[PDB]
Amino acid sequence: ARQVTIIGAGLAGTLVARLLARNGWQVNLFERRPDPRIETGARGRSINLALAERGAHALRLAGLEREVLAEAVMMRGRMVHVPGTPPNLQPYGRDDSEVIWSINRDRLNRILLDGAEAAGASIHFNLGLDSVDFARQRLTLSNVSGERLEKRFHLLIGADGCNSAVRQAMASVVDLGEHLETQPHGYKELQITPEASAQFNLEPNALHIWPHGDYMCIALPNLDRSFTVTLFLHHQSPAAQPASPCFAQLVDGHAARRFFQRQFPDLSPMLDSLEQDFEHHPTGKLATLRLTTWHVGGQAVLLGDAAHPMVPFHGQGMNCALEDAVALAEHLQSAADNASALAAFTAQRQPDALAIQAMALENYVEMSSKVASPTYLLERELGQIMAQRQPTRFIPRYSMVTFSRLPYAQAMARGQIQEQLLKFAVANHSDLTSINLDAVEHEVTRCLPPL
Ligand SMILES: Cc1cc2nc3c(=O)[nH]c(=O)nc-3n(C[C@H](O)[C@H](O)[C@H](O)COP(=O)(O)OP(=O)(O)OC[C@H]3O[C@@H](n4cnc5c(N)ncnc54)[C@H](O)[C@@H]3O)c2cc1C
Ligand SMILES: Nc1ccccc1C(=O)C[C@H](N)C(=O)O
Repeated sequence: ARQVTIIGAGLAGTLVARLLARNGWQVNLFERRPDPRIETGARGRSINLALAERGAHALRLAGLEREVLAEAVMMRGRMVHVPGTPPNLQPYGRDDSEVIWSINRDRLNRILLDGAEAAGASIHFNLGLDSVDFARQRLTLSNVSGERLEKRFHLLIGADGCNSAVRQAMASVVDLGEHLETQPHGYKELQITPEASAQFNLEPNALHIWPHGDYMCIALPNLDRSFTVTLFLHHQSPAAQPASPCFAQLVDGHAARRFFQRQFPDLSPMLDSLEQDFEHHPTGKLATLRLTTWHVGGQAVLLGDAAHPMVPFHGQGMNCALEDAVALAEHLQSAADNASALAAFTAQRQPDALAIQAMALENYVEMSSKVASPTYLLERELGQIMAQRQPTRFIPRYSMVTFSRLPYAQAMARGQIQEQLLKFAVANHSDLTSINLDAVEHEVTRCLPPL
């Protein structure tokens, strides 16, 4: 009676499992990793994520928001660390009282798994999808230890991440028209201990950034006052500058230390285990991957990172994946057949995914310049003034993405109109006093309707 098989008990897969099982679907969820709810003496290396209104609202629909927020650290603003000034807290939003939540990935995953099982989903861990035969609707799963399993499916949901095996298998039965846009930046995950964070008075209730042009660090807080730090830096040196910093040069921990002490002097002292973490934590790859479609008939569909890998510079990948899960469950529950459901899900979500993929790419330059043209600065100055005058019409794209549930595609479209307005108003002006705010405001209401 309405059967579904989900590959990937990650963020999207576990949430859609709950929503469907809730609705009376027979749900089986297969996961390559062990069950994180089985307590061990290990301590999780806390990947932590920014949870925004979008993501929170998706959890709210599933009745899990309260539980997740109880284990999330409130970030009331962005702490920018740049040389020559003390830490600069930029309160989020307008009233200076919007927030973003920092949630440990594993804690969130545990809560979602309990939610799925509570709803009736059956979860099987330590089983990795190897292949799919779409003519027989058969799956082949394996473990590096315990071995081989063949299973039929009725409907298959690929929630199996940026390297989706389901996506790989689908490419045969439909042209996905995939295009990968590789990212010159890699990333490295590092840690600040509770001890060091207190010693240097690092603010727990904020998102911290250390901008440095073509490379940067960010840090998100944990409940225990530790911070998870991410370094974004080129894999290799580029043609135009063959000796600029990159991972290729940082051949060991001592090299990494030299790099931090020079380029991030206030951060380095806080990274006690920099050498170890650097050598034992693998260097991550970033990329944007776009598909023309996310489903094969009514047989299988992709969502979350499986459907739309994006660069992490907007902190929205998880948020988008949770939104996807809600949308997929809604379509599966209102459709003439599964094929129509999957096509309608794709038509709804694919434009939104394209929009956040593009917006995330652009968000990099915003975070990490702190070298900005006076034109860019004047544009920002003007945009804040416009938001003040017309709070209902002019909403900074970042706020639309982060603090509202307006569809990504709409946020991009309005952001584009706002961008045009500002640039034409600011062009060939040295400063703000030459700008006629009245003329500019007139254009905001002309070109920008209320939501
Ligand atoms: C450095 C970095 C920082 C980020 N920061 C943020 C942020 O601040 N905010 C935000 O919203 N997003 C952030 N993201 C992105 C976010 O992590 C993802 O978009 C999100 O995890 C996608 O969720 P998902 O369910 O689609 O995929 P995943 O969470 O990756 O889950 C897929 C699940 O796939 C299982 N799986 C994989 N292959 C198989 C297989 N073959 N067989 C069975 N199971 C398999 C995976 O093991 C896992 O259990 C960040 C990403 C990176 C890299
Ligand atoms: N939270 C993150 C995690 C990892 C990488 C980037 C971010 C961000 O950039 C989010 C922030 N809202 C920003 O765009 O300025």
